[PDB]
Amino acid sequence: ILLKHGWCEMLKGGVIMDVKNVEQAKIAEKAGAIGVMILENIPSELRNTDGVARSVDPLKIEEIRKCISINVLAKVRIGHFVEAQILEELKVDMLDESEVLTMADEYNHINKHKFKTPFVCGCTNLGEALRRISEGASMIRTKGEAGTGNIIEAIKHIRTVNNEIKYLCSLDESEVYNFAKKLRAPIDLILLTRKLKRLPVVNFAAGGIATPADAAMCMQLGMDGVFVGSGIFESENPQKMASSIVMAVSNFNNPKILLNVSLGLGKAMHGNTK
Amino acid sequence: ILLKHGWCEMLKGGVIMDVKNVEQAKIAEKAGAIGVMILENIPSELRNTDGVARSVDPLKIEEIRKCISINVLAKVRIGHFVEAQILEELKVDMLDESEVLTMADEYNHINKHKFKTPFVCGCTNLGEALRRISEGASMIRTKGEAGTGNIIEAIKHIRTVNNEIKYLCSLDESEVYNFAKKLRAPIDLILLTRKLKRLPVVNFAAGGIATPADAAMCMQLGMDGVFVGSGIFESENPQKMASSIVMAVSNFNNPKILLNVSLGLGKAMHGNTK
Amino acid sequence: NDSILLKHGWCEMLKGGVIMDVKNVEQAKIAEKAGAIGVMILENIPSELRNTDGVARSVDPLKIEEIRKCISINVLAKVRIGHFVEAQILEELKVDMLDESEVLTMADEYNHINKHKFKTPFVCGCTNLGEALRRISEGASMIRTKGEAGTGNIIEAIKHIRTVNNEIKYLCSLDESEVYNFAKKLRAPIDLILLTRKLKRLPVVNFAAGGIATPADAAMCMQLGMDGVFVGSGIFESENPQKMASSIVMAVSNFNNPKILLNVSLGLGKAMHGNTKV
Amino acid sequence: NDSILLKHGWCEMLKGGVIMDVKNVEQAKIAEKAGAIGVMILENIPSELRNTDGVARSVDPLKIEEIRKCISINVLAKVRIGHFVEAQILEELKVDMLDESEVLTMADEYNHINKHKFKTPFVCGCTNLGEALRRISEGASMIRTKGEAGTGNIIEAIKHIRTVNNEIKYLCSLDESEVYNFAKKLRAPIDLILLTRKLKRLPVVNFAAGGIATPADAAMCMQLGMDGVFVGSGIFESENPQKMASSIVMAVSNFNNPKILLNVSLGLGKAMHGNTKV
Amino acid sequence: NDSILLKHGWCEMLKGGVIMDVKNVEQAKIAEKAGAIGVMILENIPSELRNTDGVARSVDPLKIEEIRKCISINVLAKVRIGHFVEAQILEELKVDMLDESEVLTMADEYNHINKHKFKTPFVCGCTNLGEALRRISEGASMIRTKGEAGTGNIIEAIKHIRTVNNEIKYLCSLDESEVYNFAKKLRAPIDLILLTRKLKRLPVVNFAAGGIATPADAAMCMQLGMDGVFVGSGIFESENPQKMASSIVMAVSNFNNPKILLNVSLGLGKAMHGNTKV
Ligand SMILES: *C[C@@H](O)[C@@H](O)[C@@H](O)COP(=O)(O)O
Ligand SMILES: *C[C@@H](O)[C@@H](O)[C@@H](O)COP(=O)(O)O
Ligand SMILES: *C[C@@H](O)[C@@H](O)[C@@H](O)COP(=O)(O)O
Ligand SMILES: *C[C@H](O)[C@@H](O)[C@@H](O)COP(=O)(O)O
Ligand SMILES: *C[C@H](O)[C@@H](O)[C@@H](O)COP(=O)(O)O
Repeated sequence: ILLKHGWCEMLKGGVIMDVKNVEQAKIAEKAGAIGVMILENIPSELRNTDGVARSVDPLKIEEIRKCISINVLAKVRIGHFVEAQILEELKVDMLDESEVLTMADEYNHINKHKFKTPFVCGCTNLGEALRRISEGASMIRTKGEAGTGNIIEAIKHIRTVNNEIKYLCSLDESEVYNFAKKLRAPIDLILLTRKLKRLPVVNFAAGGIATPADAAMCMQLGMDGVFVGSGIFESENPQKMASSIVMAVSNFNNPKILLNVSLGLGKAMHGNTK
Repeated sequence: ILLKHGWCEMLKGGVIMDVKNVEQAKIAEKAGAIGVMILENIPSELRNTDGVARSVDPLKIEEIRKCISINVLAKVRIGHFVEAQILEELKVDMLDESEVLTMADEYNHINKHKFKTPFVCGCTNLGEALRRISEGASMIRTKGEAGTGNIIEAIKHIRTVNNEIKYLCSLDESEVYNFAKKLRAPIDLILLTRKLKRLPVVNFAAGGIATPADAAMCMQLGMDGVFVGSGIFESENPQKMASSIVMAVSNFNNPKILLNVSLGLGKAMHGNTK
Repeated sequence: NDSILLKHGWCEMLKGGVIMDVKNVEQAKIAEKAGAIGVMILENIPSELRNTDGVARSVDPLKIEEIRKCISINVLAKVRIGHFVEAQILEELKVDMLDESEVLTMADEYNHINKHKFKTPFVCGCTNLGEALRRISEGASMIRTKGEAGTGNIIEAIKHIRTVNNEIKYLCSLDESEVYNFAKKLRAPIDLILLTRKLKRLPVVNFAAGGIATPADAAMCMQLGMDGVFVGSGIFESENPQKMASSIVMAVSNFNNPKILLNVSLGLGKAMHGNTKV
Repeated sequence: NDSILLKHGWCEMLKGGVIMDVKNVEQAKIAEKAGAIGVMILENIPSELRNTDGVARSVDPLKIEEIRKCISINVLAKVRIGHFVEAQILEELKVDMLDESEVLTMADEYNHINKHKFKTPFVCGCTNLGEALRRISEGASMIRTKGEAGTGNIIEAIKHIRTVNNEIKYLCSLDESEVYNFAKKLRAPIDLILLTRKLKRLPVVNFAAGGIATPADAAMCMQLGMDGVFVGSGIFESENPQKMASSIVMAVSNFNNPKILLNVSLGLGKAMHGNTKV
Repeated sequence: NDSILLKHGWCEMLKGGVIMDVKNVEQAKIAEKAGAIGVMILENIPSELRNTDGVARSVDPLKIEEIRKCISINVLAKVRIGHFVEAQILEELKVDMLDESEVLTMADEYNHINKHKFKTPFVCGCTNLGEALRRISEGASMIRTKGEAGTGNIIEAIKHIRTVNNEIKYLCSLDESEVYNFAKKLRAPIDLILLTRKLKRLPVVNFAAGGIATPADAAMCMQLGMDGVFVGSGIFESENPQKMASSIVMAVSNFNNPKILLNVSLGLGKAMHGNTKV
């Protein structure tokens, strides 16, 4: 039912961070992250490599879980219901069926209704978000452009979803059906979304967040929170970058604080344009 | 709710006939039609004309209704909710939001949930049928190729819907979501359709039915009934054509009867290939 | 500003009304007898102008003289797009309103009339919000849809109604920072975009126009939130012009009443045949 | 198997024969008087169906009744491709054979009739070996060429004859391992391909059909190894139908005899004008 | 028929099993120690063959001799597509099964091996139902998916599994009359299509093959209804081949048990890096 949602609700105002190990995960707990996202590799280092990126060894997760007390999350390949089965069995707080890993099924996503473990999925537009939720995702995030340290695609996606909801809310009761068709989304979720003027699940920004300014910007555009990986551990000073981002996120409307935690941060991740 | 469906159920095994007047409508009652479909013009005569085809003068309907006792049905232009409002007010047994009339709205169909009067809509494939029902249609029909007297498009549509339901029923629980997207149909009706191995409403053949053999063929392919217009009143002998088609439809698996009522029928409508 | 407010004051009184195209006195009295709030005087009705390749210009002023003294409702006329001199003449003839219309043959392909230089209010057509706002920016006091004039087919008018109406609602939802690129996209003047946003509607009276053949068509345009209707071809190319005219007016006045709408469609006669082009 | 063998037994008796299209009793007796082994009953002959855009369906059964009691030779009829119900009716009327024909307007664009569900034997058309074998796979008991029906032009029938006949000889030459990819290429059922290979011919009677206008045309089809001929338009649109009909039959019976072939072409009259399309 | 039934009897015993590619004795014992039901003997594993432009042929028979006397499980080998002579040699060497494989360099681009001429059973690859049925029609006793061999990426195998599995279910739903055009569309032999339809599955054992890098991948293929798995590159290019091999087998034997599946993935080591091509 919706204890899944209930669980996700506690994430509002939070930062989840990608970690490949214990020190990284400890740094994250010390920063005030509400959760870590455990990966073999963090997206920036997965970008010049043509290997098959799979969900992480479950031993790696246990090692890390016992050394921190915040929520523990992991990635699964799109469509790989067995990697999910294994991790659900292991008990994780949340699964991210993620495009950063190598797709396991080119046409079907995981039937997320078959799990007690809640799922987060990626999205770049309203129809896609609503399709992920129809399959049972409990939470959404933008895809951005993982590991590039460039906020632009994240911003595009945040606004695309927002503007489509606005167009949706501008439509009269009869116009919503043809819209549903165009979006290729289920009418029932389209109508609920219209009812709320937002997505019916929690909705985080993700991909390319490199500075506290980026994190706060996503928040000011109405996101419920943020995922950050590359931006922390590719930066000059990861603990301090991690800490500032969480502060930015907790105080996104406070320029005094945004200034303060932005001072003296060191070099952000170089990132990659193109 | 579903007294709408309930009403439609009584149509199973029936023939509805297009009439532009009283004699034609009387001929239809005498043939054993369960209903007439009242039009300014019948589709064959609407095909070499470039006029705007609208729903019929409501006086014409009253004139005809009082002179017969079978069900009375009329056409409305696609998207013309006011022509519907007027006819719902007049009390008709059923509305056909029909492609044979001149579309009034190029993007939106009538919000059929706003009416007590039940609606029939056209279709050529499963997704389209399910979109019409999502908008509140209580009954579906194929579009065929109205007024051409050629059964081929009707047959295509009957089988397209059937084969898509079969593909739908061949899919596992996770595969149904991507299918829904491809069909651009609402998941909830897709799942109900899958649950039944047929459309969730009554489903008639329509367009191009010219002989008892055609009518029975549609029936043998699993339709619940038939609409015929041009095939009757463009034929050499309309009363006898009307009578035979109803017999064919009531006895579609009976070759002895199909033969009998096909004998001596006169020339069917010339029709139009191309 | 005061001349703009003055013209807007005037146009408000058209709200809820029907304006009928006419060629002659005979037709204008049919219109007044029907309850039209005004007539729009034409050399030819749009259904006739589709059937010729002639140049279509504003009416001889004599015909506005002749008609106007036989009726007491508002008198309007069409001028060709960009033809500021045709307007100067009718401004001098004193007429209640001008329609710079795409139904006549354009006179200037790049410039509409600078409508600010006239005390007579203008109505212009639009198919979307930016176009409307551009027309209003040039001084139009009123807007109508274009639809497909003279075809008796409602489909384009309905598209145009919905497009503007959705664009207006969407614009109102945008954050104030997003309104600049949207203005660019619509190629509309920001300040008229900010005004629509503050009003939550078009800043002028806005009528449905094009292809209205029945009371159902008129009432539909009203149910989609229009303030009124223009009807040309659908009256005088129908079987019974008088009764078609009167029932359109009742439909516009009573657009949310099925009973009346039914009542006035009964035995109405054959509507304009129309043209659903080949 | 036994029903298949039973139908094949029946079709053999057509070998060496001519089957003539007819519309009426008058024509059917001309056919019987000519020595045709059967008539094929039609609402319209193919030359007439090229000159209309009408939907072309199987004949009223009454007309099969009327004709059949005036003649003693075989009675056949056409059903539309995929129209299994038209077939059910004629199966019930009892007729000697059905032709699921491309000359009538297709009823189903993806599926032919499941011919196995009928005791009446079917003939179908083909333009190549795979098509034939597919038709036989669906239960056809007999095959004919399509040619160009009703044009009076022999050129397509000859292509179709040669294509199948060469494909059959080539198939027989292939090594057994090569027969699988060839089956794929022809999109034919392997087992009917292995059967043709073991028989060194089509597994069914195979007639020439389409555009046969003279005894020379019929005899040519026979010299290319066909078992028989269908002729529609070439008889009753010729100058002297009776004499054209009788001389075709003699030509088919005597297809390797120049003297007779000469003899029956003499003073035959003007053959169908035909249509060598623009 | 009896030789076919005899071969099918044999292939059944592979059900539930894992077959592992090997190059040498050392690897084959790792496979036997892991519980593989057989090894597939190769000059090079597929991950190595992607990294060269060499011609890839069946293994030197000496290497089948050497390996076979050091293990007691089934011994299989690859022959090049269409290379019936390579098969004749291995048939003469007596090996438990042959794989006519697309991983080796094709020997004939138009013809696969006529597998009926061998007592040794063959396995072939497929990416859809028609292909499978064609392979079985040529005498394959067993089928596997192709997937993307040597890439360690499961995505193509999963597509291939689903396609065949859906096509099989759909075929079973079709009415008997629709089965002919579907056979044409798949370019498959009708009689093997009718057989799949009567069995409601492929008429042969059917394994998953290509890109299986983890126990999760193997178990997924089994949950999608496959009867078994082949694994090449994913074992011996992983960190700990022995433990990866044993845990794959347990996953295949216990594919519906999360607890075990978890248990055998724990601390497994780094799986083959793989290649998600540029
Ligand atoms: C300008 C005026 O004639 C409008 O009515 C025009 O756009 C549509 O008129 P009609 O009713 O003749 O289509
Ligand atoms: C079906 C039958 O009419 C055949 O003869 C046809 O394919 C050719 O007939 P025609 O001799 O009229 O060309
Ligand atoms: C032929 C055999 O090597 C199959 O495994 C091949 O198609 C896939 O192997 P891999 O596991 O190396 O991808
Ligand atoms: C998938 C992961 O949770 C998410 O962080 C990525 O999409 C973006 O991470 P960055 O490395 O871009 O911060
Ligand atoms: C719309 C109407 O109900 C339906 O009859 C048409 O689509 C087909 O009628 P025919 O004239 O083809 O019989």
